[PDB]
Amino acid sequence: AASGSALIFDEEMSRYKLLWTDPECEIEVPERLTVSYEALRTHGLAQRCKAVPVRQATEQEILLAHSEEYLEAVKQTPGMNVEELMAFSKKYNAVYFHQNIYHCAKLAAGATLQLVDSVMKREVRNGMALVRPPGHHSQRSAANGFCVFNNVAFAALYAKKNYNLNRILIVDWDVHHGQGIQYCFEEDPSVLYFSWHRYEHQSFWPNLPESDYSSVGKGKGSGFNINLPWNKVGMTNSDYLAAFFHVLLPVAYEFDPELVIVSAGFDSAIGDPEGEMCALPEIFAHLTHLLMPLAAGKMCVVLEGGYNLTSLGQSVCQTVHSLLGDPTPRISGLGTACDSALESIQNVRNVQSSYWSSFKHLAQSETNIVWPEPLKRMPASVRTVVVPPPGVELTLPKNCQHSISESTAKEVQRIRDKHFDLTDQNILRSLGNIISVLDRMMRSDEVCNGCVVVSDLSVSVQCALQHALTEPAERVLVVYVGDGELPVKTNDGKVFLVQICTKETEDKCVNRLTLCLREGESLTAGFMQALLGLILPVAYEFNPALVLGIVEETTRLMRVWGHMTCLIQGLARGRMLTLLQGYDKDLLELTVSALSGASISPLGPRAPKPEDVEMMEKQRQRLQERWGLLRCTVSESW
Ligand SMILES: O=C(/C=C/C1CCN(CCc2c[nH]c3ccccc23)CC1)NO
Ligand SMILES: [K+]
Ligand SMILES: [K+]
Ligand SMILES: [Zn+2]
Repeated sequence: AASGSALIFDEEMSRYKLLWTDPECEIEVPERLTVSYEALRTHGLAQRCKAVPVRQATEQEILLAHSEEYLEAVKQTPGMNVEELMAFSKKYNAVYFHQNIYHCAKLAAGATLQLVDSVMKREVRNGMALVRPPGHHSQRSAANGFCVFNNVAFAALYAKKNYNLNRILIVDWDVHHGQGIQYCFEEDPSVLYFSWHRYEHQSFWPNLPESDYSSVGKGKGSGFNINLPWNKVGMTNSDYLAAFFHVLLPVAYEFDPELVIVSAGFDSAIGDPEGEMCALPEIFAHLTHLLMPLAAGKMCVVLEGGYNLTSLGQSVCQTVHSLLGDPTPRISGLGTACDSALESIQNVRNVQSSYWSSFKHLAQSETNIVWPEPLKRMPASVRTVVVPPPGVELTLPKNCQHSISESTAKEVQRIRDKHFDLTDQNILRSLGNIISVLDRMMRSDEVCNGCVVVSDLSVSVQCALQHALTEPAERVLVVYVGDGELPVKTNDGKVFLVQICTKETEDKCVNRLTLCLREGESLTAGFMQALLGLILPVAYEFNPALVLGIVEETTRLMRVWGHMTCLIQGLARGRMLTLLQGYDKDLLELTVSALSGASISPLGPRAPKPEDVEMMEKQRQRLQERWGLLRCTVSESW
């Protein structure tokens, strides 16, 4: 299986610049590229990536997405002086040409195909291309908004032609609408395009009616274009995350893309003078993370906009950090999306309900500037510690390890005399393992998470949980698959309990979330809809310091467990301790692999049972006043 992350860059693409005064264009500078690469070298991240040489896109390749007439006209700009280059630029909207921009445009294009080839040939798992000029505004016969050729559109057309790909997801988190991408794929159901963007009721550039949420595609491609307009500036992490949990991820995991291309503009980051949003660079570590379980991790990130040289550097690093699998930063202060965002989110969901099954219940009323420096993100010495049953030896990935000092062994006796009596001398070894693994996770940056196999649940959960609280871990999120009650108090706001059961259980308070999904064929799609639209939004607002996973000895969800384990590592900087009751070679192989940061096997695209969606929306109704990040409609005033 593939390993590593590509980084495609070349100082040559910084060798074109604006040559006359023009305040429309004054912001697109060469320094964007060199600041971004220098931030990656300063943080050690460039050195950790496979450097892949840039190349030129050939003439045949440029014609995948552009007309001969336009290619011929651009081919002439290297022969042009400054008067002639100004005359040529004035024919297009918000774009300047330079003697060397045709050259760099072919480099920005070829660099993107270089990235597509490395990911699709399994030479890396994923990667990023720092390129200039950007692409996503470019159109079949026109330059637009600093873009000459449509790099991201090339990538999808090229991956279609040369790899026989059926499904390609393009995620455009630039703050501008990528209308060139939309035009190119509006009739193509094989490319799903998602774009959020500053719209301000069409008063923001490019001022297009088609940038609105009602453009869903055309013809055989309706439902594979999703526009999410931001109609106010100042959008926050909670707005961006709400867009992902309630619009983008439900749609993306059902589409099941074979490859993910990101138009990564960081003008949607705090401090940018074009986007004027308020999302912290760290959010891009999570935007990247939430997409990495798609398509076996095959993700190509292509740089677009980004104009505040400082936020630019930090958001680039948070993205590459997540591409290399480093632990994600904790996001604090999350809650409800703002009213304008909830209106936009609500309006997209309703128009898209004709096309996607996560939104289909909406259609019938039967069931309807300075900010703090981000912290350091070091990968653990050993990422994952595993404790299988005694004497069982397994094939472990290179970043895992097996696990009792005397310090820890006195503690187990201390606990035993007080609260248990019990003498089963190996469930006493399990609690030695639980404690020594927990001590390694929290006291150290050298171990990240861990999995322990246990036999007695309630004693194991008690010590795991109590040893985590009195450590201290501010909050613990507990995720439990099974039935019966455990020794967990949801009393204070220090524990939140997700439970996945089979018998229906009336919930009382807003610090427990109980999902009784009907067993059968639709169990897999229902679990994913709950994971994306209930569990992740609450977990993210709760902001736990530790995640405790617990599986009862019972099979039915061996298909979904790796996705959850991967996604849930967006909480608590990845510190998650999983207790498996009983030995299952394959469930344990699967848990360790997701915890180790390996690739997740895709699910493929069978729609969930309506009884299950009724159950999940009753849970949203019951929790969204305490947990605002669950909201995907505007609330009604008194
Ligand atoms: O991020 C990007 C970059 C997109 C660009 C889009 C176009 N505006 C130009 C703004 C503008 C239009 N008329 C003006 C008059 C005076 C001053 C300024 C302007 C700049 C950025 N693409 O992804
Ligand atoms: K966008
Ligand atoms: K499309
Ligand atoms: Zn932009």
